[PDB]
Amino acid sequence: SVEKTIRIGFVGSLLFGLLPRIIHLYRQAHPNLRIELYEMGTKAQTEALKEGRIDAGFGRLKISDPAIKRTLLRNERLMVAVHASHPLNQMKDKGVHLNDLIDEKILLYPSSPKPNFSTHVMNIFSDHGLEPTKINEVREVQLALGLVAAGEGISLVPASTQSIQLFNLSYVPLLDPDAITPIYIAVRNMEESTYIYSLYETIRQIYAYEGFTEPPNWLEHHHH
Amino acid sequence: KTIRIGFVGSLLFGLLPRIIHLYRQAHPNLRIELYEMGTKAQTEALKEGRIDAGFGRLKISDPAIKRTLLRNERLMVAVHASHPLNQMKDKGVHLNDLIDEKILLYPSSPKPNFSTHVMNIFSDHGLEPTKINEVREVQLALGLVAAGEGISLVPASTQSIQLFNLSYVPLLDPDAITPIYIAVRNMEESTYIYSLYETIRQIYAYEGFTEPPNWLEH
Ligand code: NA
Repeated sequence: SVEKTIRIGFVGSLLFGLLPRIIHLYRQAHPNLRIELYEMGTKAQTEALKEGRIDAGFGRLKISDPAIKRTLLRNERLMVAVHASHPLNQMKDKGVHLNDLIDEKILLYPSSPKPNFSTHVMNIFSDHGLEPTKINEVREVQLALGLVAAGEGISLVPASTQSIQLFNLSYVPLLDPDAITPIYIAVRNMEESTYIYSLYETIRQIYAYEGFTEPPNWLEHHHH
Repeated sequence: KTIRIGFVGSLLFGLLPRIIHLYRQAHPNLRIELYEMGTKAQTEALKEGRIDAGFGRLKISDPAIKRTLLRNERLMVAVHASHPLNQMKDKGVHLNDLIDEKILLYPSSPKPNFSTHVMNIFSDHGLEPTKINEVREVQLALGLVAAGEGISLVPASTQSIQLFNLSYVPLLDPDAITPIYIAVRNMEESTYIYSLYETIRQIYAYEGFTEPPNWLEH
C-alpha cells in the first residue's frame, strides 16, 4: 500500500544529533507504517519534495522555493574543532570569538552544491566585517575532524558533532551569539498529512524530553 | 619537500591522525598532502607517482607494490541499547548469533569493499545472513542502528562515535577482524618514508602493539 508509506530525507550529519531518537519513537508509534529514510543535502530535498520522492526533509538551512514551506526546529551552537596543542585550546573552558579565527586555516564543508552548511558559516564572518584569509573545503564533517586531529587546521562545526571524539581533538565554545546553525523541517506547501502531523508531535515529544521550550507559533497542528 | 599520503576514511577514527601529526612535527620543512581514497585508487596512484604512501584495509597482491600489515583491528557489533545481543555479558557474542538479524553493510561503493569483507567472514564459516541492506558509509549505519533499524558490524575504532542508545558489543570469533596495511612502491627507499615507518613504530610501541622482527626496519 503506497498510501501507508512515509519517506523522509535528511542531511547525514543530523544523525549525530536528535534525529535517530525521533525516528525510533516515530517507528514505535507506527509499527504499521513503512518508513523510508534517504540521506540528501538540503538543496536536493526541495526537488525531492516537489516531485513527491520524499514527504518531509530535515535540513540545515532555509532555501526559499514557493512549492515548499518549513518550520525552524531549533538552532545549534557552533564549536571550533582544534588540535589539543593549538593555542586556541587554552581558551577551551570559556570559549573564543569569530575574530580570533581570521588567520587560522579553516576547513569548510560539505562539498555538495551551494548553498550548504558552509554558506552560513562564511556569512556570519562577513556580517561582522571579518575576512578569513585561509579557507579549504572538504567533503563532510567527519573528514574535517580527522584532518584537524592530523594537524591540518581548525573547523567550525555543530555542537552535536561532539558525538565524535578523537585523540587530541578538542571542541572549543564559540561565544558570538549568532554563531549558531539552524535545523529545519521542510514539507510541500500544502496541508500536512496525518503522518507528517504525527512526525511533528514525535519531534515535540523528543524536544520536551530534552528540556527545550517551544514558542506558541511553533509546529502547526491539524485544524477543522 | 612534499609527501602525499592516501588513506581510507574509516582510519581517521583510529591511530592514523596522531601518526600523521607526530610525523608532521618532525618535518617542519615538508608539505603533507592528505588524500581520502580507496585501496584500488591508492594502488594506481602509487604506481603513477601521485601518492607516496597508502593506508588501507585490503591487500590484493601487485608486483609494483609492497604492503605491510600494521595490525588486525577487532570487529564489533553495533546494536540498540535494548537489543538481546546487548544482554550477553562483558564477554561477547559469536558471528553465528547474528544470522537472523537485520544487518547493515557498508559502503555502497564498488567492490571489493568492507561489505564484501564482512560477508566473506560469514561465508568462511557457512553462515548466510539473509536480512542484509547496504548503506553509503559507517555514520549512516550507526544512525540507523540508533534509530532501531538493525545491527552493524564495525571496526573497534568506530567507538569514537557515541550515539544515544547505541552500544558496541565485542565479537568472540578470532577471525572477526579487519586488517590495516601501509602500501608503498616496491622500489621505495625514501628517507621521508623510512621516517613515516619510524613514526608508526613509535606510536605502536606506546600502545603496546606490533613486535615482529624487522617490522618496517631493515
Ligand atoms: Na514501521
